[PDB]
Amino acid sequence: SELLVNTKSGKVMGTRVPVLSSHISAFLGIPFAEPPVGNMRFRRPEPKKPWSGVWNASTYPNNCQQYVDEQFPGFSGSEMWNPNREMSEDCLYLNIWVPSPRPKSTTVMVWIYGGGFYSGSSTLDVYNGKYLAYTEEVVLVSLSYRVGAFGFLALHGSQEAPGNVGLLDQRMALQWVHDNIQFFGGDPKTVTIFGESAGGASVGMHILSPGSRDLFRRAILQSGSPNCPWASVSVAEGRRRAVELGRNLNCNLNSDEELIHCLREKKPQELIDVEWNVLPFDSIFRFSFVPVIDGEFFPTSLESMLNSGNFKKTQILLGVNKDEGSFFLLYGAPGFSKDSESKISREDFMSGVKLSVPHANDLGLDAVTLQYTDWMDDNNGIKNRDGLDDIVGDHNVICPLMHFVNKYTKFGNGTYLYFFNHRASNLVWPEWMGVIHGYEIEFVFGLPLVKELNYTAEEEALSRRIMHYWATFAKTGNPNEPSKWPLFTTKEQKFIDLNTEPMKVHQRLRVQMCVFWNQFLPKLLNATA
Amino acid sequence: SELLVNTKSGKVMGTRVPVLSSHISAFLGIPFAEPPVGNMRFRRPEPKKPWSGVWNASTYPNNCQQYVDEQFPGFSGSEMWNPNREMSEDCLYLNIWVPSPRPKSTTVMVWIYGGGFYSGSSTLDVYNGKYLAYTEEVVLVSLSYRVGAFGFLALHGSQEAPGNVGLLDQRMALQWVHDNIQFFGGDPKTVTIFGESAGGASVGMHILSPGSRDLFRRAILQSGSPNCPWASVSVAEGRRRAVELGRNLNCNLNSDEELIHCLREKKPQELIDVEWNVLPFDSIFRFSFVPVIDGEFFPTSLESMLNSGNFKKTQILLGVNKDEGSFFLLYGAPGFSKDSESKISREDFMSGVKLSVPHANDLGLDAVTLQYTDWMDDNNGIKNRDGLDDIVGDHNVICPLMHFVNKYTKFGNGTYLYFFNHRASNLVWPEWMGVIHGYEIEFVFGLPLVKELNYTAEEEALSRRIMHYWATFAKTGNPNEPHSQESKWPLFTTKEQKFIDLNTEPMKVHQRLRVQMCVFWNQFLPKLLNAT
Ligand SMILES: *[C@@H]1O[C@H](CO)[C@@H](O)[C@H](O)[C@H]1NC(C)=O
Ligand SMILES: *[C@@H]1O[C@H](CO)[C@@H](O)[C@H](O)[C@H]1NC(C)=O
Ligand SMILES: *[C@@H]1O[C@H](CO)[C@@H](O)[C@H](O)[C@H]1NC(C)=O
Ligand SMILES: *[C@@H]1O[C@H](CO)[C@@H](O)[C@H](O)[C@H]1NC(C)=O
Ligand SMILES: [Cl-]
Ligand SMILES: [Cl-]
Repeated sequence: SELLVNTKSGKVMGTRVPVLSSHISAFLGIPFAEPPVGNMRFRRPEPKKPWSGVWNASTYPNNCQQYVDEQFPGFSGSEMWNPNREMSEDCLYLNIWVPSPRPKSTTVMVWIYGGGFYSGSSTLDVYNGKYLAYTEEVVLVSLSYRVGAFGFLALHGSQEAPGNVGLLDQRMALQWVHDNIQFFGGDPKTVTIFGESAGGASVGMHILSPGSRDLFRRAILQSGSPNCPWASVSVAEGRRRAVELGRNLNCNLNSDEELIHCLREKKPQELIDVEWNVLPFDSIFRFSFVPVIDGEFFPTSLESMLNSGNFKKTQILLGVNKDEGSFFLLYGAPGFSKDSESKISREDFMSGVKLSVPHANDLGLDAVTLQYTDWMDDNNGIKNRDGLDDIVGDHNVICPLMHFVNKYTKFGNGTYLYFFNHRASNLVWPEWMGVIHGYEIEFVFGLPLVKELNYTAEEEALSRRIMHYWATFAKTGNPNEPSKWPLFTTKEQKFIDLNTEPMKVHQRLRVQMCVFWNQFLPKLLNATA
Repeated sequence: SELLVNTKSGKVMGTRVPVLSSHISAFLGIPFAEPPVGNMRFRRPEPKKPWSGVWNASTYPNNCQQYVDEQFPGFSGSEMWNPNREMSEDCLYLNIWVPSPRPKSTTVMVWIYGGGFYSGSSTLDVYNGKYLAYTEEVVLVSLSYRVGAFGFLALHGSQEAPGNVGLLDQRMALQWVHDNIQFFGGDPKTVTIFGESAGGASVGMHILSPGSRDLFRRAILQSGSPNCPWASVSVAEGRRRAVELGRNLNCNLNSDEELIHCLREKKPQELIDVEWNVLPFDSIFRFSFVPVIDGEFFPTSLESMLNSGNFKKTQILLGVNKDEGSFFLLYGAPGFSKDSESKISREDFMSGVKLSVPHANDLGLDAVTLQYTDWMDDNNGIKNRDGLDDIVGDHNVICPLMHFVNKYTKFGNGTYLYFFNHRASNLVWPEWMGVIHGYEIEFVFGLPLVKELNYTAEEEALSRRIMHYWATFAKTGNPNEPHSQESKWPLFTTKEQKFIDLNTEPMKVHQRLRVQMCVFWNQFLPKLLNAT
């Protein structure tokens, strides 16, 4: 049968599903690992033992145990990112959408959800892969991985909680694709991994890791890069946060073994309840348990790997959204609200930059402040608001990504950069938030093609060209089918705008601010902090 | 006789001179101190001992011994600033222009020339005071003071070379005015001191120094203020440069006494030929012998006095020119030429910032560079030229002055700020230089009123309103003539921070003169360099 597939670990039965007055095959909740429960908590994933009989793959799997956002109850803007299935530690599964009829060795795209490494689910409505797999004729896979302490508690030296297991979960799903995608009509040789934010940073990390390099052909990074300030920690910081987590739960701290044993006895929700208490500063856009630079998954520091060219050489397509920081200001900075224009006073501004650049000393805060304040109108609440918004986005997403793109292009085989700046006409968030972090996703997945979602015809057109750019790039390493999307080069540094208007080519995306964040501030902090 | 005046030191005989179809009385080269020669070189000035007979005051006196610029031989643009009279150490004289018929108790304005404290002369053509004295009916006085090592060699502790003697020369000229100006029809109670650049810094220093405060009513500072990075040095730096001077002349450096004695036996030109070698680093807009914070002429640090309000509280009128730094880039930075557009390559821009900010460490240099570079277009030679121009002007003149104006206004009794940005039609310098340092002076002195000079009619009008603002301010403490139809120059207040543009176009009021850059220069950079 078309829905009955035999994989190297057993048989699986999919389901024919509707998609734009038609149908395609979908295999939901396929296990690619053994359930990480009990003694398995905090440990590297183990290949899923082969089962007999037919695995029912007609419904979405559980979502991993995670912090759940309750800020705005009932609000669709925030609720659309929360788990839409039961949460469980038994969550390592993948989903696959296959064109119907089943293609012959077609391009494979593997989605990696974001969520700051503390959240995310593969089953969200916006991650439904039926529109993209169908419209672009590609086999679309969405994997999952452990988040929060469950996937990143790091006690370097130990083998019970080595850290980065969430990345290893991802790597194993990729290994599973490499080994089984051919039975679904996919070409294990032409696999493209792509993800947004933590997903984008994850993609970048696999590009840098020797152990992941041969598990994919090309990469797409959306609003995230491996070198982001919030994307990783040192082994030492990882350890203190782990110890602090144990302290918060009255754990025995005499040894890694005792701490770990103690933590394995706690119910998932107990860990999660205190997760945020281990952060070293009052801050925004900073998450507790993230990847650690251990010398194993990552040979050396991320920077040295970028400089020496020690990473996978291939084609990459990446970009950022216009207003990456608004979401985090709304949730953690004083003066911001979802129901007002959020004019920011001078005082709140100062509090805001402190929260945005937690690691900075006073001279560093003055530099940031000076770089983003218009002293001919320092009491303009709109400028103060937009100024803060730029600080968070530049420092956390845009500039770290530009640093990555420039380093990568020295050795890469092709870079395509984009700047997504279209504010969806049906957004439920306030205007001041602008082009929000993560909202380019619905366009990549083709949600504007379903009429009941009330998108405009130009938005549906944009989505189609984005999907086509993404899929064409995945198939050939070039988003253009022989308005050309310029190749980003060390010399020209061209990039395109991604919106409803005709394609425009620009150069040096926010170069002034990125010189500040990538070269000046770091130098100032190393010489005075 | 209108030309025969008897002063507290003896009789003086002036001369009648032509001025715009009329006539005015002038007393040139009136001595106000004893000749600072021989054993008196480096010493505080001493009152001119009384003379008998009539002192012929019909010609300009000698100019003090100073470095002479020979960069462009024959070029009027630079030569107009060089000594136009023989140089001598015997140079403490003043000049006076008195309206005819002689006023009864009229306003007095005392000019203090600039020249980085290493040059200047009260006898230049641009300082001819007959036009302003005649046009605004004021008694105009131009004084002089020792410059270079002669006026600022400083060996703290010593009484032979105390330092700041050039500032003391100025004070003595002021004391002379206070005691004798009434004999020329001037009011000792209503004297206004004004000077440009080093002269501007001097004016602000007399406002700061307790011993100078009672010698004048108010002040005008043009393109210069006391807190400028080049206007003063610490006792230590002063001593180091004095010793380094002797070293350059193979002097006995065992004691200030011998060092001084050695230096006193050298010919003037000998000291001048080595003057520049004592500077700490390669730089632009830095001069060897300038005032020193001695705890005497200046009770404490300039910054502390400004914060405490420890200074003369009165009315001040001050301002700057749009392109203060071009002159100095031309003379000492690579890539600049008076015969080309002077487009600067990124390489020379970098060299330029180091020269311009000599005391800054690498981190400081990077902050300056980032602050004045448009990274979307870093090879645009024009943007680099203008960026460097702005750096020099902002660091050395504009921002130090804004710092001063804001501090002073917290305690002052009225502040008026201007931004001079008119490029003279007959300027011999290249256009890239814009509104050059010191070229607002010719407007202040009414040169545009003399037709053979070929200024435009609009420039004559600008000069007349500038002279009127200046004189009306000196007379009343307000540049504006009460209830008049003409636009009004608003008071600069700590809150609104208003100022006006001074050019041939109708007045425009603005706020926060270059706040962005001055926040960087006055607050951020100092903290960055102080860090470590
Ligand atoms: C798979 O499980 C779902 C229940 O979640 C059920 O409705 C469906 O019939 C099952 N498929 C088969 C044939 O077992
Ligand atoms: C990619 O590699 C091929 C093969 O060496 C080379 O010819 C091509 O120029 C490269 N493309 C880029 C943009 O680096
Ligand atoms: C004063 O000096 C001038 C300049 O030489 C001369 O013309 C004039 O006759 C002199 N007056 C007397 C009384 O000597
Ligand atoms: C100057 O001082 C007088 C009284 O001494 C005061 O009335 C006046 O308001 C002051 N002027 C300004 C502008 O500060
Ligand atoms: Cl549908
Ligand atoms: Cl004349």
